[PDB]
Amino acid sequence: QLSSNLWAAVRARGCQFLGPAMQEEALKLVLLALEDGSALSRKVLVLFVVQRLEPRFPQASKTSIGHVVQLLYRASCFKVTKRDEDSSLMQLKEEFRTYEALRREHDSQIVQIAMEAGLRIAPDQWSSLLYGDQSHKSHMQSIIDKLQ
RNA sequence: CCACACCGUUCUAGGUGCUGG
Repeated sequence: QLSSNLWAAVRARGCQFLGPAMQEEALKLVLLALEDGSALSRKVLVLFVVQRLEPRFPQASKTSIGHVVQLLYRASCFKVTKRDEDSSLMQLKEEFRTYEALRREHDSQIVQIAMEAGLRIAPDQWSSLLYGDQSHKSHMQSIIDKLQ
């Protein structure tokens, strides 16, 4: 029940959480594409991630991965180079080119959406929802403290 | 509402499907 309201608010903003293991791998594949400073269109980044993710996770799609990318878009993780007529190119901002930096920004964004939706979720519940364990308790509390 | 897909959102944001369930 505590999942349902959170994931509905996440999806209402064009975002998605695919699950602890799947979201982690998805974000690490974004790093594989963008850690070296490559400027990829949204289409190409999504095509890059989906290909590498669907062997481990068959349900991965252009649509569901696009929703993960949007979460990082909303969290301001990209340098966006707009172009006339054509589609924009996206690079990872230099400060989010490691997993823990990107993941902090990603997690913070989900917590912001939860706060904007009027939901109250404790750090232990957050650790379960985002990591499938209770070993990220202080990590989530730290994120909540900075948002408040 | 869900899925799929397209266009847009870094001036921050969602839209469109005369796609499917």
